[PDB]
Amino acid sequence: RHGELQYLRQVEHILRCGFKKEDRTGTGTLSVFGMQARYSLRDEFPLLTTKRVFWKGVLEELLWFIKGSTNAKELSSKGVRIWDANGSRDFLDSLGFSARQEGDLGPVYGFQWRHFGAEYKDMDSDYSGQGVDQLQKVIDTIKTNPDDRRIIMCAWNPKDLPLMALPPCHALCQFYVVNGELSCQLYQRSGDMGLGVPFNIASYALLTYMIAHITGLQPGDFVHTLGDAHIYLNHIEPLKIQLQREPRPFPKLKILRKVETIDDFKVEDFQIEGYNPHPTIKMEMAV
Amino acid sequence: RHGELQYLRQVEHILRCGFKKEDRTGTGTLSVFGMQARYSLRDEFPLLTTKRVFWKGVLEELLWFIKGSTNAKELSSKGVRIWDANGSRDFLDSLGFSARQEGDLGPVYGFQWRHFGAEYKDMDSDYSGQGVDQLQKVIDTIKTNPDDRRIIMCAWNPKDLPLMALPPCHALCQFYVVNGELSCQLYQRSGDMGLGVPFNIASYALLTYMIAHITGLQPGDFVHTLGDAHIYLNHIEPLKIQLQREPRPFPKLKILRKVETIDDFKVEDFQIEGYNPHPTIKMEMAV
Ligand SMILES: *C1=[C@](F)([C]N2[C]([C][N]C3=[C][C]=C(C(=O)[N][C]([C][C]C([O])=O)C([O])=O)[C]=[C]3)[C][N]C3=C2C(=O)[N]C([N])=N3)C(=O)[N]C(=O)N1[C]1[C][C]([O])[C]([C]OP([O])([O])=O)O1
Ligand SMILES: CN1c2c(nc(N)[nH]c2=O)NC[C@@H]1CNc1ccc(C(=O)N[C@@H](CCC(=O)O)C(=O)O)cc1
Ligand SMILES: *c1c(F)c(=O)[nH]c(=O)n1[C@H]1C[C@H](O)[C@@H](COP(=O)(O)O)O1
Repeated sequence: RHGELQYLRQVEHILRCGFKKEDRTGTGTLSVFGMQARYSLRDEFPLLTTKRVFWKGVLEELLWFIKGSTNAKELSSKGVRIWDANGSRDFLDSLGFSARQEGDLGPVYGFQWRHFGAEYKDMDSDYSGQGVDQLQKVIDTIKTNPDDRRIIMCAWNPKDLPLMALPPCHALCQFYVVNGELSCQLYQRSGDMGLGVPFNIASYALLTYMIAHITGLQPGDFVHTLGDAHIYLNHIEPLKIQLQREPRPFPKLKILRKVETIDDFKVEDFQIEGYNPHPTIKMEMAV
Repeated sequence: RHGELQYLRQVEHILRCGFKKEDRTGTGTLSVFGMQARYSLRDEFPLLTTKRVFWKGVLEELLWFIKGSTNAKELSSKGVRIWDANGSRDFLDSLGFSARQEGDLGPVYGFQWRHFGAEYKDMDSDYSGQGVDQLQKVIDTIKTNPDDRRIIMCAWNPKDLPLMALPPCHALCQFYVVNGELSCQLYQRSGDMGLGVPFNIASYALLTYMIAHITGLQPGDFVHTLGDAHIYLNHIEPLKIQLQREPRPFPKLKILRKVETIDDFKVEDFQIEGYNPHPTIKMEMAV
């Protein structure tokens, strides 16, 4: 059956069997703890079709992670504004970060992926050669010892949490190789089913395609594991509309040239083919 | 119906559909990537019944983690020898720890859980007040903000990996509160289905009982998530024997006095009630 049906069944399960659970943002949710889905990456790319997903946002956000950036405004220069609210003067002030520049998210994904364990200063600092380049380590291990059971990139850093504008929603991922295929599992501690989760699915599928490309492997599965999987109260009616829509076959992702290192990928290297979504569904972000 | 059927079905699935995957130990495995099970902790305790599980081992190992120990000899002194092989002279030497005293596992679970980010020296150093006490922070957060979606204890420490005799198998866990119940999800990167996994299920169920007790909550679910779930080749025959056995109702776990802090729990504080396992099944550990 269509892989998108897993996402839709998760949404329906939360609507039907989820518990009312208040949250940080003051919005309110319906919530379930503990879910898992498996999205095949084999000649298909799991960009949801039951609404038009902002693929440019997914793509730019991942390249921004990869380059090690923790500056929301670097992403905003690309017309991708998704991290502006959590980097705003008001939001940073609400957390007591009145001294740092607007857009400075702290030692979040980019910094942990490429410099885990280095001493964070600000978003502009030069961290070259400092900390653990987990992303490069993952790639190197896949190339040289693919049976390894420790192929992990972890953005969760207990020491640095107090400095983060938002601790990583996508906390840890693990890679796996068998039969010439590269799979990835994400541990996502917290999943906004309406906004974040469709992005997260596409983002880690894309990352897996990227790493598969540079390691000469074929993409296998993306296994999506959720902790607190929730529907914000103001997404209930939009999601009930979405749930009635028939998925279209997933698109394909093409990489348009041979790229040798993870740092060399550019937006122009990717083409989504055969993407036929239902119309955009508006959903407001909980700050 | 019976929660143990999930474990048995996972084992059966790996036997039937798992792929042959070579491994670090040289033993070989049948392997699947990405599994999830949910063990209820409500008025019962998921200590497997299709073989007799070494409960004293589970209990002493967890208390050893909680006290921050990284010395296998301190666990061995309790009659629990399960960590001895990975702290042995030959094993340490194989990894390059030629000057390290036998028993010194490096900065593994106990250290990461109570002192994340501290500078490891050796297993006999005093780390009091150094690093992040993740376990106490989990407890405090459950008490002060049970809705929090960041209640995580993570042993995975990229910076410390090179010093570890064995990187954490149980890599990260997350706690969750709803309906007066405390639930726990474990992200286990690597699961030895025959030996480790039955211990891991009981261990995290036990930790959840302990924290629920301290925080005035009822145990909810233990959600078990696996990365590389595998059966060692020399466990195939023993597990096939196990698969022929019908589970008995799970036992209960009783806590025998009011305990106020996680560090005050002692072996004598616990009673497994109504445990009726099938006979012990011997399985050899892959070093
Ligand atoms: C988290 C995370 F990180 C995410 N996120 C971020 C941001 N992002 C975003 C934003 C916005 C958006 C939008 O808007 N979008 C679009 C539509 C859709 C499509 O198409 O796709 C447009 O606009 O167009 C997007 C994205 C940060 N923050 C946040 C987020 C989300 O999602 N949500 C919110 N509310 N916020 C990830 O990654 N994921 C997820 O899921 N996340 C979440 C979870 C929760 O809810 C939150 C956090 O909180 P805590 O409390 O848990 O910490 O988030
Ligand atoms: C999770 N661990 C683990 C590992 N290595 C492997 N291959 N598998 C594992 O599960 N290294 C580190 C740690 C060691 N834990 C363990 C846990 C149990 C046993 C074991 O031998 N248990 C037997 C008998 C124990 C007894 O009764 O004395 C059992 O039947 O459970 C060994 C190592
Ligand atoms: C290790 C443990 F410590 C544990 O708690 N549970 C486990 O299941 N294991 C297993 C997993 C694997 O068989 C070995 C560790 O080997 P690597 O994955 O590090 O090669 O022990």
